[PDB]
Amino acid sequence: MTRRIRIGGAQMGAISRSDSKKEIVDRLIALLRQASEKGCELVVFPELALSTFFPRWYAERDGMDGYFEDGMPNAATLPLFEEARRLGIGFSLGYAELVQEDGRVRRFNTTVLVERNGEIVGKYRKIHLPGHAEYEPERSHQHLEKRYFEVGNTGFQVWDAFGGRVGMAICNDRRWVETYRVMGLQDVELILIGYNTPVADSETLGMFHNHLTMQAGAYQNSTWVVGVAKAGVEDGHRLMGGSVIVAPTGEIVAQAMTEGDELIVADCDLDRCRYYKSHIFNFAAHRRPEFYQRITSQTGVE
Amino acid sequence: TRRIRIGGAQMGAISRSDSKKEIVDRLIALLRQASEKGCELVVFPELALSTFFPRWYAERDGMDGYFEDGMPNAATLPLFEEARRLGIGFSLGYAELVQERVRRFNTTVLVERNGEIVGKYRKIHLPGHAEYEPERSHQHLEKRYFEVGNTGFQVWDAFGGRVGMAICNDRRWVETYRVMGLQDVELILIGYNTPVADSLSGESETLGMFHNHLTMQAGAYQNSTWVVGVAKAGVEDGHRLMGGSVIVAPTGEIVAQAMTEGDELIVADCDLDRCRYYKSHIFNFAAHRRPEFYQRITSQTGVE
Repeated sequence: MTRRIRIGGAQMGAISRSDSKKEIVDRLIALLRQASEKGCELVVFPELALSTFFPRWYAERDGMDGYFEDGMPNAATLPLFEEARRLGIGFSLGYAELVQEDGRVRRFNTTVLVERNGEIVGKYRKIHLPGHAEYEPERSHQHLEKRYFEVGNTGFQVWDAFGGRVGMAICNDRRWVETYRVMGLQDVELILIGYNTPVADSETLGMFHNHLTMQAGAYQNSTWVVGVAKAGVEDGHRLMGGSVIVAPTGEIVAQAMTEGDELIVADCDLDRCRYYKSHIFNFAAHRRPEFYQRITSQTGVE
Repeated sequence: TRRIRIGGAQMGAISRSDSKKEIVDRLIALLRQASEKGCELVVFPELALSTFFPRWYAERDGMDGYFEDGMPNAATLPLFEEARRLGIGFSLGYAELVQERVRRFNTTVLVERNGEIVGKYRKIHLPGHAEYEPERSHQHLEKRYFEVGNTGFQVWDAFGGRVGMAICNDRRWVETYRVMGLQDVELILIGYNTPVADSLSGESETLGMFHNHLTMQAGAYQNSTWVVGVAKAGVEDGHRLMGGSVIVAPTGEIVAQAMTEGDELIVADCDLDRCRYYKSHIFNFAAHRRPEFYQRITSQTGVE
């Protein structure tokens, strides 16, 4: 390996409504410390890793602000940032962002990327909000992400970090090909994706579709993909596991074995992204955007 | 209601010394196997009327002997007539020579069960290189003998549903499936010729079959469409072509797969209405897509 970075996928178990924030942060620090002991330079945390998956509960549009983060970091999450800064490990962390922008209060489903020196690299805000906005009793479970979050205003950004090109996406972003391709057009080499995927109380098909989208996005953009889950049963609601680290070949090189707090580790050579980028997936030599206009013109079918 | 029995007519190797009649006879034999199996649509490989000549270096017009002047012509008319007599439609890949000067395309034609042509697709993503490169174990000069197609990824009303076509290397690009998925495609027909050996090193690519199926299964699932991938396989004059022809359900599941590298027919009953189920439940384009963040896909060609 010529540009190797040891990545830890920090899958989390269930977070309940009755769990305090300190109990949640301590679980993150414990996963952070295990990655340190095994030599990881980057640990990937799930989507909304600082609270239970509250979009499953119905309340006022402002009634979930208790699960949001007033600042990043704040008094509750500072012990995680300082422990990571002491050990020299960067991390990506999903959380519910409460922010004051252009006059009003704004809410985003957000992931922050932090460098080994403790400096915040960048911030991705979720673009594809799934579920619904109003109460729908016809559903077996509510998924009210469109009620508590706004569409992010960052776009699929790619930063110079960890010696390469690092991008971020959140949850159901990973089943849209535009997610990987937009960052692939920014020469991305590592895509970090935390997720919370609800699952019925057979089940291989859901896991098959989960890995299929990430393995294809990795290969077809010749980039590493890290998908870190928040799994388990949260107050009767089951969340999908199967956290993986995917090579730019589409191969799974690390996979979670449990549905609780679990670290997966892989040595990831960023230079392995280079081969397909010069030949089979040489974008500048092969792509013909004059035939792709429907992708950026319309939303539905015609 | 909208069930269509599809036959995947994987072909064996075609040598430089094979005559066009011998090739047409093999296509007709596969066409008759599908008739006896009850197939209503048969998918043929890419460039199914000649050896895979992009591996050989000649002049830019030196491969015209492998091209088709008219579709059909005198040599290919027996295939169209047998298909029309059997009441079977088909998609056929060939090298197209057309006057507009002379233009050369990598093309697939779709023919309906009554023998009437519904449309043509011309290959958009041309792989390889345009000049001879001696450091390669084998050449792949598609950029030299073909120009970029001028049809786009069309989707037609045919065979009781929405049918689109792509060719070979197209199946590795997500834009191929998504452009047709945004046209409510339900069945994508893809013929391909994929060398087993890497062009630069000559070593066998161990993930070749994995990448072959991964891209088509992902395209099928992420666009809720059936995908049919049909290979020309075998050893063509010492050059091994990949097999693994497959019919894929809109779930991304493989429902039929070829087992050999020769002439082989795979058959599967494909209910196009399954696409409606997976388009309304999951993957609702009108409800989730945010094109204001996808502009790089059409605003630039390569990486920034």
